[PDB]
Amino acid sequence: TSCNPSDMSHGYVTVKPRVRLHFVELGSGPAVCLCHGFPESWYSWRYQIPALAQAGYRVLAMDMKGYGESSAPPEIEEYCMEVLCKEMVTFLDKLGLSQAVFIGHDWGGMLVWYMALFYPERVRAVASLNTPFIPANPNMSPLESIKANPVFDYQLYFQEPGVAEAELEQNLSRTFKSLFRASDESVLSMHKVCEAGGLFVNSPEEPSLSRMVTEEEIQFYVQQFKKSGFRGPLNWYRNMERNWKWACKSLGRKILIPALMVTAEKDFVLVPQMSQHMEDWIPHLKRGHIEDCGHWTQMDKPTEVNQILIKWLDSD
Amino acid sequence: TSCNPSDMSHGYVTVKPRVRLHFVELGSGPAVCLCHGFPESWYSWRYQIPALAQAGYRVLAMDMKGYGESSAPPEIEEYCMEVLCKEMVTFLDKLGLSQAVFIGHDWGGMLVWYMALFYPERVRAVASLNTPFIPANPNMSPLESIKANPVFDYQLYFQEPGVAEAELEQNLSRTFKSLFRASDESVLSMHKVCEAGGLFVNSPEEPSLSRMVTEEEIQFYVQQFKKSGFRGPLNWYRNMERNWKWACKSLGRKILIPALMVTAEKDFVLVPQMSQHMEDWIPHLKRGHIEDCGHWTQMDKPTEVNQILIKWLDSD
Ligand SMILES: CCCCC/C=C/C=C1/C(=O)C=C[C@@H]1C/C=C/CCCC(=O)O
Ligand SMILES: CCCCC/C=C/C=C1/C(=O)C=C[C@@H]1C/C=C/CCCC(=O)O
Repeated sequence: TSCNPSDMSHGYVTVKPRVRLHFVELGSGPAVCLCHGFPESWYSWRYQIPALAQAGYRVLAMDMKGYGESSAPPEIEEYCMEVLCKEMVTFLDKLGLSQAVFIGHDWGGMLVWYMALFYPERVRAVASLNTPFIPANPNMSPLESIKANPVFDYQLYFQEPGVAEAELEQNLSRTFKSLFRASDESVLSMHKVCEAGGLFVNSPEEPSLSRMVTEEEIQFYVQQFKKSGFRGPLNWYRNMERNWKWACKSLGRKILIPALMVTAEKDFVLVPQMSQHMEDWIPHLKRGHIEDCGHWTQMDKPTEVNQILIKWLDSD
Repeated sequence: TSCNPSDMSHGYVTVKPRVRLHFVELGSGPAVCLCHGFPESWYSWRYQIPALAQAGYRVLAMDMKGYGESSAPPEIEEYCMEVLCKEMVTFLDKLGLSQAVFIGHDWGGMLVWYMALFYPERVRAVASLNTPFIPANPNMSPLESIKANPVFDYQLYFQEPGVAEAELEQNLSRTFKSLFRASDESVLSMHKVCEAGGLFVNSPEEPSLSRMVTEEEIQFYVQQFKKSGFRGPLNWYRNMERNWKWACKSLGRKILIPALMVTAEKDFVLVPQMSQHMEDWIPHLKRGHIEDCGHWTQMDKPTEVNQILIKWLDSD
């Protein structure tokens, strides 16, 4: 069902002087590049990697920039979509891949949509878990839309360098145990986070283990976030204006490659209806939907995700 | 094109607890595994890697065990063909590859033949540069046949641990410059070695650069061999009796998969006539022959090698 880390092939590509990307590689056939969200790991794909490899695909599961064994420079702007996307292009180039299928989740989903938008020639097909494609509005700056949405208040808590880092870094076991839970097991404070104290303030000093994860799984994440901590990961969130500026340069060009949007019923931040008018911009869009599935889609509902991904990969 | 190392994707697979194999990877398509000889590197395939990738192949060029970034344990028996082949099967297993084409040269070529003989289900097709397949004789150990050939005297000089190590390691740049030359430029001393005072008696202290290589190329080999020296590499030559016993367990089976033997006119050790009658063991054997080509085949005639390999890959 899953991956044992020391049993994988581990690859490293230098995409620029400062920066190498690590990834794990399994399988033969068309290249499928898996891109995780915040605050995750290649390992978040642990149930998909063997499944897609067995279905006849060559899987490359990334540590995204800021995570795991990939470099984690401290500057905020090293994590804007524009920089991350160019770097993913160089990654392909150095591997001698002219294209790959890109599949992302959360921030990885965002990334893959912008890859499809700006580098369609390098993207065979694109799929997102939970993250919709929303075209930028040149009259709506990002900070206004985020204030309108109360469940997005945690993104404001993430802006100030050092603040979310100190809470997240305080106790890594507690961090991951409090984050990685089914929606019904969650006690995260998302709505008035700065004023509440932080994300974890109404959550135990020793949380129980979610039914989704084992202690061993939790400890792999703990160990992975020792090397660089949370700064780079959090920087993904600190480029809103820059990313908005870059997206407005699309100037309504349309994604024409095959595309798959998978929504999760119980993701309370990336809610299904935020995807609702994607076919106005991607008319051939295909969809999948997973009941009883929270934010941590690949872990919560691995069987359903695998089924949806393999069916789509095999047809489009 | 050749290859620039820091522009490559580097892969690492742990084949057993304290043994990991390094490789470089380029291209999409059917997996082709390149296996170098003594005393070389993945970098000996520098001209084939991009040619083969451009031709539609996914190239994995290994550091073989003992070399470069791969593990180099000191024990002689870690480098017998039986141990080396089972590790390559495990390599494929961990990469999720049910098969690959195996292309070897010199000791790598010996390895690919044992892979094709003993693990044909994992070898889609096999190609060797210079190294013939020789059926083992269950009576005469090759001991006497090795003694019979004067140009294999260097192999006897390689037997005693530490002796050839000291000569080869004394001045790495002189080693590689003395080794890596077209056959017409060689001044290697191969017949009387144990007695006559080492491989390099006739070599200038500062040899000129063969027309086949640049200084920067030579220096890459120097840097590689600083990590683990010559003991692992030399251990490849120190398992003749074990290899002969393993090969006798083949009980005269044939190699039934697609196979290519490439001879080199001016290799004076792996002479072309040594491949005569290979088709009696290998029904689907194709052939290639390179004129004016010495032992360092990939480097001496890279254009002819590329053409020969690609044509055979595309047909068989
Ligand atoms: C900083 C961590 C980013 C992870 C984003 C959390 C996402 C999603 C969740 C759910 O979809 C369900 C629980 C978490 C947080 C949302 C909580 C809403 C209040 C809990 C409830 O009453 O259901
Ligand atoms: C032991 C280190 C590996 C060296 C294997 C050398 C292989 C092959 C050669 C040739 O095919 C041609 C030159 C080298 C060594 C053979 C030399 C014979 C004497 C040179 C001469 O003709 O005067």
